[PDB]
Amino acid sequence: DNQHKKIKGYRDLSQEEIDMMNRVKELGSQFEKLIQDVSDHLRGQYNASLHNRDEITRIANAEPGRWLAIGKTDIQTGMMAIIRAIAQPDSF
Amino acid sequence: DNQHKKIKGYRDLSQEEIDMMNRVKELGSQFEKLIQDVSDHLRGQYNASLHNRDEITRIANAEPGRWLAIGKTDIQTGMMAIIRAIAQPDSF
Amino acid sequence: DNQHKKIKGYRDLSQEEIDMMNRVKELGSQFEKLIQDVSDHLRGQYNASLHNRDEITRIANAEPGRWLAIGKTDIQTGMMAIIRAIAQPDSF
Amino acid sequence: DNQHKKIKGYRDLSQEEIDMMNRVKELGSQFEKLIQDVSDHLRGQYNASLHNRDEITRIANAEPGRWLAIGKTDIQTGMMAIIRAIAQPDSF
Amino acid sequence: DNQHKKIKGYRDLSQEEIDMMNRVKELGSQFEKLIQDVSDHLRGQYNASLHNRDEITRIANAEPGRWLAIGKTDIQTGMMAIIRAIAQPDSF
Amino acid sequence: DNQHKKIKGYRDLSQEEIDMMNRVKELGSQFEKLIQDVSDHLRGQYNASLHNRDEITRIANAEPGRWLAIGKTDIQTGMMAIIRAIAQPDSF
Repeated sequence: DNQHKKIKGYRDLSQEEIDMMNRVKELGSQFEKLIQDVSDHLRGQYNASLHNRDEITRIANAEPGRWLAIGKTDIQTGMMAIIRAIAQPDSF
Repeated sequence: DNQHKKIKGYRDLSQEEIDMMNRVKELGSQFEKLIQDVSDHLRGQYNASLHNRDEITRIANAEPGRWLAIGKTDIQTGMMAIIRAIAQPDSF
Repeated sequence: DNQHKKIKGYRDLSQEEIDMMNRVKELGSQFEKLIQDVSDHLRGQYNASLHNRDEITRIANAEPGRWLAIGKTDIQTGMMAIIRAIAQPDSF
Repeated sequence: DNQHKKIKGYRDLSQEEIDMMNRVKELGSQFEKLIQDVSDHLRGQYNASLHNRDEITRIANAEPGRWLAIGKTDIQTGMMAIIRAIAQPDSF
Repeated sequence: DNQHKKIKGYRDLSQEEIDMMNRVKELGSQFEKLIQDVSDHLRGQYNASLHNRDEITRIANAEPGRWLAIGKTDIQTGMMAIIRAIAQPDSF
Repeated sequence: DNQHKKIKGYRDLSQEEIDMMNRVKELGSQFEKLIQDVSDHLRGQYNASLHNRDEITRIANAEPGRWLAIGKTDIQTGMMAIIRAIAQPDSF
């Protein structure tokens, strides 16, 4: 109970602060859907491109999945930073 | 004219691809508004907290603006990665 | 009260989980002290090197403060990631 | 022998500089132990949670190992930056 | 046709701008070759070190491939940033 | 003297290893020149665009210098990672 007070640096937060943190998380959920949609497109692209070695080689050289992964991480890490700015913890 | 064909690795893109790239950019615009809103909150917080050295010191230790900045960069860099996954260029 | 339950994705945490999160934060505090110590060294180095244009130019080309800053951010962002691994939130 | 003088930008270092670089590396070793401990916890959590599909799905959605990995990289990259600030090389 | 005008924020570019963007991409190609060369060295090192458990353990602890991967990503992401600085898009 | 042996994790290196590390550093020097050239272009662009508020606002919204800075850091951090892969230190 009241876990936050047991965590170093965590401070009591206003409703306004929580609302903002929650908004960032909600916008992120919309990004997640987009990321899933891109993944779906890539999977279809690979399937449709089966038997075209030349296109398969192009997809492999492009590395689209790695790039989608790099992006997800970035969106997520960024969300955490905006949330940290709102939360303003007292620890390093 | 047709600048893209003058850029190494850039390839002709489908409408479907452009639509997706544009969607990422549009979602990012929504993040930009949120980022601006957080900045506004922080500015107000500083103003209201003027004359409370203790709170001003807390805000300074928290470094909220640096964190908002780190987040913007991350959201933006990530967007570029998702776009790269959609665009699939032919260059390293 | 019970702010966490008002935040999307946050889940009830065990004492064991909190202890671990707190340990990461404590180790980070030790890094903060080191970072401050390096900053102190750099400041002294600049002072002692005043009137040696050649050394001042060397420090400026090296960009030590930027590098210390890049490191602090990295240590901190990493701490957040380990904490996220321990906390295991239910949101993206 | 004297490899450093064969590496571009590397410069002769004071004992004080080496001591500081070594301290960062030693603190990092303490982080490594923590990272290993978190990994151990996660492995146990997965084992104990075997046969609870609902919990296994929760762990998978959380992606704790990816997050631990992101953190290790960050701690390590940051250490390198602090070390670079201490070492102050003469190369870009 | 004229895909760029269909992409949000993309703007007409001068030849001078394209030339610079292309130069960054060309320099990156040189990095790609180096990265491939390092990978080749690592593969040879592993082969030659087969049957020396002690050396194999050393390579594994070092994690050279992960580090090469982290570097490729960084070089590439950076290239994109320099290109963004040259291109100057009108979107977030 | 023999500083490297005084640094934790640093190991004796082959000429082949040093040559490769040096090559990465040399390629980086070429990137530095490009980065300086882009900076020069941006400065000229700002000068020539003085008295065109509309263009000045465009440059400011674009944030080209921040982006060049993000890129330099990335190129540099990446170089360090490739070098780490070649050097293979024995420390975390």
